[PDB]
Formats: sequence, C-alpha cells, structure tokens
Amino acid sequence: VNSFSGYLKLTDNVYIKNADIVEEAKKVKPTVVVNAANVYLKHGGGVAGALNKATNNAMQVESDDYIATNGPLKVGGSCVLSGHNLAKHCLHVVGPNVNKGEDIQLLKSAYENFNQHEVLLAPLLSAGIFGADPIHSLRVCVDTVRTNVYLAVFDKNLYDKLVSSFL
Ligand SMILES: Cc1oc(C(N)=O)cc1S(=O)(=O)Nc1ccc(Br)c(C#N)c1
Repeated sequence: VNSFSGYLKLTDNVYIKNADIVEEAKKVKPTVVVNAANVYLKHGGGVAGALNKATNNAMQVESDDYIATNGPLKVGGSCVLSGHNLAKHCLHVVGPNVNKGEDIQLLKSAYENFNQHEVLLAPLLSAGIFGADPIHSLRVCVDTVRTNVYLAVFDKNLYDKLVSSFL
C-alpha cells in the first residue's frame, strides 16, 4: 500500500489521475517524481518549469552544476537528481521533442528509464509542447513500463480523452 489517491487503474501497473503533478508531488512527497526534461536540463516551461518554480529555482541550480560536470543527456536518457521539496528524487527523463525534429521511436527508450524505479509519479512524456500525440505516449508507457507508475494529467479535456480512448 502506497499514498497515491484518486487514480484510475489502467493496467496491473499503470494508474492515471486528473491532477497537477506539482500539487500531487507536494501532497504525496513520492520517492521519485519524473521531470519532462531536455538534454540541457534547461527548465523553462512545461512540467520542467513548473517543477523548477515549485523548488524556487533550486532544481535549475543543481541541474546547471550537473551539466557543467557531465555534459548534456541523450534524447531517450535520464539522470537522477534531488527531488528538493517535491520528492526524495527527481528522475529527469528526455523524451524526444517532435517540434525540434527528434525521432519519436526514442519515446520507448525514454520510458525504459522508469523501470529502474519501483514506484514513480510521472507526467506523460513527448506530449504537450514536445509535439507528439498523448494517446500514443500513454500507449508506449503502458507497453514499456513494468514498475508502478502514477500518471498525473493536468489537462481535464485531455485526461477524459485519454481514458475514453484507452484500449
Ligand atoms: C496540459 C497538457 O497538454 C498536453 C498536450 N499533448 O497537449 C499534455 C498536458 S499535461 O499538462 O497534463 N502533462 C504534460 C506532460 C508533459 C509536458 Br512536456 C507538458 C507540457 N507543456 C504537459
């Protein structure tokens, strides 16, 4: 038994809730929150900017030190950093950004990073301002992640569309 509440069961291991991932992280303080990162860990907008804002920019400060030491991530890759006030850890995962010309096949590789963690709070990857179809992202998630994933979908009209079209 874990502390996630109000989620709809999608599979044996995938759950989905119409909620704001930041407000969810603040309430649950999960072991792992996933950030929809870019390879530079530049948290301007989307989930990244919202998570970073909720950390009072501490996420960005830590991220800049990480990049200065290690260089950029790979598209499809990840790194584990602090969760600051939101979670024990933040798993920064780089899903391909369609609008930037990044290959969509890399979405499966991105979701494979989730399998290194028993339980995660996560957004959908590669959707929103990353430019790919959210129904597709949910399908890849369900077909790739084997650990327990709690998906927070803030967009009300999208949440309903994802549930109603889920096979
Ligand atoms: C409001 C919304 O729209 C879509 C869509 N395909 O239009 C997804 C979402 S989300 O907020 O619920 N989760 C989410 C996940 C990842 C990213 Br990156 C963003 C952004 N930026 C948002």
